[PDB]
Amino acid sequence: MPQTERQLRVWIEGATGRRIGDNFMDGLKDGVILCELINKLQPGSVQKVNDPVQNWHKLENIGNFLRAIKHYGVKPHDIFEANDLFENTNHTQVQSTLIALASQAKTK
Repeated sequence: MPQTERQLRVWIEGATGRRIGDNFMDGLKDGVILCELINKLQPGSVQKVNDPVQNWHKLENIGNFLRAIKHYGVKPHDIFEANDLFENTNHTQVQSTLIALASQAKTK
């Protein structure tokens, strides 16, 4: 295993720039850095990323990011669902997703 969650931060945070200035899990809920991150690996994944000012905006960024990664290569079983992250129900599932995404990015 690459790590668990510590590496997840330094990894993606570096890609975009934002150092998740808040909760690690909650920060992902709004969906911004992750969406910006995938665009790096998979072209045009979430280019039209909406600012998480409102509420439905987050749902959009999360949906595009997950749908893109699920098909991109990462298995759904190893991917948090839009509702899980948004509702913040699944915590381990959220981090586990990034772990799998790492293997894909590395191969590419």
